[PDB]
Amino acid sequence: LHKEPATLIKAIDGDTVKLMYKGQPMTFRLLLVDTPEFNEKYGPEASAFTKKMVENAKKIEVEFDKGQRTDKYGRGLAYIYADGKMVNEALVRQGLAKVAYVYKGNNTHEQLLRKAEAQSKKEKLNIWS
Ligand SMILES: Cc1cn([C@H]2C[C@H](OP(=O)(O)O)[C@@H](COP(=O)(O)O)O2)c(=O)[nH]c1=O
Ligand SMILES: [Ca+2]
Repeated sequence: LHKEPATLIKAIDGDTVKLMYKGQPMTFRLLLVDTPEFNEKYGPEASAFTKKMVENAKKIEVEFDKGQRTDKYGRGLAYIYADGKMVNEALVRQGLAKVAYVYKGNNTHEQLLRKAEAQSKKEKLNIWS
């Protein structure tokens, strides 16, 4: 897998963000995670978390997996990095997302995120409190 450049257009919620990718605006859905919706418990904190992560980053990168690169809603499916740190993994580590929507062939970082979820649960963070 490899990292490609992108720039923030707009923070949306915990697991979606608007980025410019090869010069085109695009909504990205974070692979392998599920944040609560804004109106749900920890939704606002998930949105705040992702928003600050991507807004403070001097360098956003997108990393496609080996499978489907856009979902049925036209959203990009990727791992998103903010100054080399994976937003997907950071949300799970902080208990602001659950490992989820694990589909065969788009699951390269599954065990890395499950390891983060195990530590978050151990610490009873946020969703696991
Ligand atoms: C994360 C992810 C979601 N999706 C689709 C499945 C879900 O379908 P449904 O809309 O039919 O429930 C939806 C979940 O996204 P959200 O959690 O953003 O709603 O997005 C994929 O198809 N591939 C993926 O990798
Ligand atoms: Ca969600």
